[PDB]
Amino acid sequence: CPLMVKVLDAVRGSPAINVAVHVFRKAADDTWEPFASGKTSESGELHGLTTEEEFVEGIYKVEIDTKSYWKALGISPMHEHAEVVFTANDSGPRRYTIAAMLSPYSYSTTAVVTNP
Amino acid sequence: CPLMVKVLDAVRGSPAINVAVHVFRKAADDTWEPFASGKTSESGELHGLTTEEEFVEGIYKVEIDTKSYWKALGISPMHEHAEVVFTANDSGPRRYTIAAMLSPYSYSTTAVVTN
Amino acid sequence: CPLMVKVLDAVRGSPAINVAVHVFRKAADDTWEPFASGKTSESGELHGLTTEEEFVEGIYKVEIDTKSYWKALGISPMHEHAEVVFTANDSGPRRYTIAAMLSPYSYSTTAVVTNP
Amino acid sequence: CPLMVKVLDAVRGSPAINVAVHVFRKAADDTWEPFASGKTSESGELHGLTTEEEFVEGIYKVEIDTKSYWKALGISPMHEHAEVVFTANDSGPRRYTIAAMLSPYSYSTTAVVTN
Ligand SMILES: [Zn+2]
Ligand SMILES: [Zn+2]
Ligand SMILES: [Zn+2]
Ligand SMILES: [Zn+2]
Ligand SMILES: [Zn+2]
Ligand SMILES: [Zn+2]
Ligand SMILES: [Zn+2]
Ligand SMILES: [Zn+2]
Ligand SMILES: [Zn+2]
Ligand SMILES: [Zn+2]
Ligand SMILES: [Zn+2]
Ligand SMILES: [Zn+2]
Ligand SMILES: [Zn+2]
Ligand SMILES: [Zn+2]
Ligand SMILES: [Zn+2]
Repeated sequence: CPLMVKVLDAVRGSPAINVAVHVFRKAADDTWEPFASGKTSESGELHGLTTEEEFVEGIYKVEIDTKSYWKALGISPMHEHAEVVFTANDSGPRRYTIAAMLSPYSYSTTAVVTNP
Repeated sequence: CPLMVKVLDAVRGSPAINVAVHVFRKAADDTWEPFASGKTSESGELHGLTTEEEFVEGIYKVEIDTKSYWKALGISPMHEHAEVVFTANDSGPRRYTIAAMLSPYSYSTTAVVTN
Repeated sequence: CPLMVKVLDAVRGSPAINVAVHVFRKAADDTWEPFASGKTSESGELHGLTTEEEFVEGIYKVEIDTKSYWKALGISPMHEHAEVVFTANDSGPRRYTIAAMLSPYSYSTTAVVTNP
Repeated sequence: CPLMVKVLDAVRGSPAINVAVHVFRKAADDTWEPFASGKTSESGELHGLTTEEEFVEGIYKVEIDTKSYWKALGISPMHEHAEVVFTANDSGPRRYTIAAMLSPYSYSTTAVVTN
């Protein structure tokens, strides 16, 4: 996959499963244009989002739905999404894994970028 | 402070000092409206961004400029900013510290919400 | 303080308050010698652990008690402590703030080292 | 694998490849007894460390060698190792992935426990 997203639940020590992910690309008018979406698998991963030929150099935003994810805990999170913005392919095509460790009021987002 | 931003440099083990921070609020048309701005202090902290008159419930973005912060390392980072979006005051007036521990290809963040 | 420890609760979005912290220094027999301890304040901070005189060059471990912190939560954490080992003052005195953002199955430990 | 270790480099945005990992288990006299070891693969993963016959409930330390890892950075890190301690299996036989996301003066780690 040129772009894969992987989500892990730091509170329970598990992959975050069946979580909705939206990816946007910044367009010329500076709006975020929908680019791809899906739900994470059993392993927390969302594969098959895009193709090389769609994944052009640009600025992309990944939004992971968190509003309801934390409900059985009893906690409403800092925001309805966990978000990270990254710049892609600005030095030639690369593959990206965006890995997110999530808690209600903290997370990390790491971009693992490899030369295909 | 209703909103304070603290930025640490995870590569060097130091506050991120004199880094430009921009705060925006999501507007009615779904664009980011400029809300506040400043540079971090010697301690990595940015105080005095807003007041309760102005900081109503809504969706805010903290954007920290990182494009050249890394330059001396020799690393171009994953993006020219580090961001965090949070929803405020969804249940009354609450002081927020947004803490960001930054590296070029990973960053953590915390929202600490009190009072 | 030459050494300060600050603990944030990533699940609730708060300082972690009244949490016990232990600090050890690695002795010559390669056991961990007790060095200082305390409980964090309302800001999640623990000040006054040591003095410059006592805080000699060495390898230190900070252990933050987590076992029951996460009980009201309904979660057993990955370990009874969150722990961070660091090497101190090996290029002259420095002051250290050890900052931990904690969730039951993830945490981040950052050493902020400043030279007076 | 009953236990897998994955190591990412947050400074460069890459798996941490060919890094040495030791795993210890706390012994009866409170010292760390060597338990397993290996080097991460090109994906930053270390498989095959143990089996259920050997991986009983207890306290384990995963130690990743970092002293010279960011020497090319020009950075001496916060300690020559990055270390995570976890209590294993404490409720029956689980599979554990220990994921470490490293910078010289910070890291983010995580135990993913599945059944
Ligand atoms: Zn894939
Ligand atoms: Zn959604
Ligand atoms: Zn959002
Ligand atoms: Zn303030
Ligand atoms: Zn700017
Ligand atoms: Zn007003
Ligand atoms: Zn940006
Ligand atoms: Zn102090
Ligand atoms: Zn002295
Ligand atoms: Zn204790
Ligand atoms: Zn322990
Ligand atoms: Zn395996
Ligand atoms: Zn070794
Ligand atoms: Zn056996
Ligand atoms: Zn060590």
